[PDB]
Amino acid sequence: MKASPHRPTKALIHLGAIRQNIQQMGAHIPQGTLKLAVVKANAYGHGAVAVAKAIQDDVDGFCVSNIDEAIELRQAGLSKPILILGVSEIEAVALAKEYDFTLTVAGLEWIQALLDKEVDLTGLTVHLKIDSGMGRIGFREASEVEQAQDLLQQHGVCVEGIFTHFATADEESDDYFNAQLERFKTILASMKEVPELVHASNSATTLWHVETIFNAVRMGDAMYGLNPSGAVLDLPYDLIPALTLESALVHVKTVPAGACMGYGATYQADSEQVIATVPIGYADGWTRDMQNFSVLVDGQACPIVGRVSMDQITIRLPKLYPLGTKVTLIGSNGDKEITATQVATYRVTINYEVVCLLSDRIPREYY
Amino acid sequence: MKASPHRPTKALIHLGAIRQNIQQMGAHIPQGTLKLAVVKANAYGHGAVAVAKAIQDDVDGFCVSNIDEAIELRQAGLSKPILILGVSEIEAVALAKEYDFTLTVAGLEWIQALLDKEVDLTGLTVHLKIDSGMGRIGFREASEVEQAQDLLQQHGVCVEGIFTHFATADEESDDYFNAQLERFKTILASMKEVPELVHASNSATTLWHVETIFNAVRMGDAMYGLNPSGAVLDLPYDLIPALTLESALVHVKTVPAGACMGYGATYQADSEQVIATVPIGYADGWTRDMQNFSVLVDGQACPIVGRVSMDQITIRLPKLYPLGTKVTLIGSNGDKEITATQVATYRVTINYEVVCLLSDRIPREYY
Repeated sequence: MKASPHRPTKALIHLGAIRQNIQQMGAHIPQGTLKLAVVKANAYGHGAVAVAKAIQDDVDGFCVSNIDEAIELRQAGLSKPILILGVSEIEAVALAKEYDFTLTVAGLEWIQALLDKEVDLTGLTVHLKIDSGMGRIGFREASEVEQAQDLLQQHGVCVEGIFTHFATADEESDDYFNAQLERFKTILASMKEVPELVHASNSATTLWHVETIFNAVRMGDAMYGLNPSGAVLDLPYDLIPALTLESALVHVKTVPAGACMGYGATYQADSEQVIATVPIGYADGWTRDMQNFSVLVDGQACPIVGRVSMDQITIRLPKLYPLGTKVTLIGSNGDKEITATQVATYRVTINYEVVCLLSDRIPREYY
Repeated sequence: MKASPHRPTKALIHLGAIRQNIQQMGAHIPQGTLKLAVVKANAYGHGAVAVAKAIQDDVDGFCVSNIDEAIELRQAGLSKPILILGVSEIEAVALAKEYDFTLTVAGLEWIQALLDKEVDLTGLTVHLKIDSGMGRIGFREASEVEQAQDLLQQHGVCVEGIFTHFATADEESDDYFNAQLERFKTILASMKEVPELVHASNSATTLWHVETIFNAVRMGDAMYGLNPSGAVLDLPYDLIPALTLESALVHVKTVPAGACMGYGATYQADSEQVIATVPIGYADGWTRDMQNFSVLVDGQACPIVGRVSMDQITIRLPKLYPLGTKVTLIGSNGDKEITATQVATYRVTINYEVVCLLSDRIPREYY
């Protein structure tokens, strides 16, 4: 989808909030700890380039999900280290050396495919991924790690770091987290040589298991001011939500009792009422399950009535308003606020998904 | 999100399927009927520019949701008429006039605001929207419409068309559909001068209510080979889905009973089994509610086990397969097929939203 600047629907991104969030996390981790800003998925829908430029001088490096996301940052002028967190294609070892990226290595088969293809590996920097119980990617046994470490170093790869990832750091129970931490430590303890940069901590590990931090933290959701646990756990200190989502009224009508709104005619006015149309819909990532959720107009909750269309929603207003009146979908308006977490809860999902699905059709504006 | 060509996740768009679907619709409507290709929301996530260029010679116009989508078509050299379906901003009308876009006009308040800005509207082409029971945008009263048509003509605006839209053309029951149709016809009958180009028919109306077609059809879902009713109604003739979604294995392991996958550790292997990782996740629009749905690998259904991550899913394979083995998420694979309708039903949504949410991180390739 192409950014639509001539439509009044927009996402506002408070870059200072992101900076402040990084500061508050910094104030609460040990002194030498490296801060890696996770800006995968276009900085969780906030804008990877604009966010990276705003905060570069405050972090030690970036993390992205794939090499194309890293390339995007390099082309824009970002100069700090970038770690690609997932598996890369064989056809991208050469690029890492040319753009100066660090790659994650997670399995023997992958290394053996790279060796078979006979690519030169000499300049390459990598981190080894350990699967300590997330079951997603990484070496699962100590012997596998060392065999991989031996084989990489001998083809001249620099094995710089080693990391794992936690599945349950954002839950009340700490049993699964503890089991993973111990697995990871035992695997590190059995290596004859441990890579110099060891890291395991996502946002939730940083916020609730601060005493378990290794040499770096990978800051995601918290950087954007989002509670990684959603509504489950209280933050140990305040985070400011970076992203706000707004639009305006483009049609306002009074309808008599009996009038139906939307596909399926699933909503029927029981009395005379004011119905307004707002130019956002599911192609913008305001999904169909937002029906009956409220937006804010002039400090008041207005329900989305009838089905969400591809490009438009109809809402019920408490009275007549002019064309162009501001609609707040995420953010504050009057004395009321809607958070991305509140949106995720309504949809039965997590705030990560809400912000990522905000489509590129909505322009991002920065302040 | 930026297209990631160095990752093996891609959407294949068969332009020949789209061509055949338009031809198929043409064969089942009167020979004189104009066909307008609806390519809002980046052609429902299929690629508005590439789809528009592929089919331009076979259609009489394009429909988009806003001026910026219209500009994107023009800047790529499309020359056919472009109708903007939703309300346009007042500040954007001068730009629209320079590009010869056809704008939708839906309310008197809007027209008044436009005239208050003293911008020259001479030669602007518009269509009037009639709300006949969609309750979204458009004139609801016969006299509202003629006041509008009069005000516009007095300022040199050319009123070329008039349209309405149906809320329930894709349902078994025809009651609401018929009331809308009669309301529309009653409106048109009450005007002293009906604009030349009358249209009302979306995909569902075109498919299931052929006898109701006016001068033109607006082809949406059916053009992409998608059943507008999902699984509710049988198609009157064959449609070929245009979009296939595929990826590849990037990690493969065998885990014993007891091993857990994904965030929250919500899936625990109850037997030794093969688990592979595929680089697609909810930031690509493969949403978290896809957990426990299956993808296809080597003609076999393989469930998504554990939570969907932002960039990755883990699936259970029936035996070992090498890295790079193709995964089909939407499309055919061996003797099996997964449709966007099946995906939609699983999520409790409609196929429109499935394809619209496939983010731009997925490159489109055109066949």
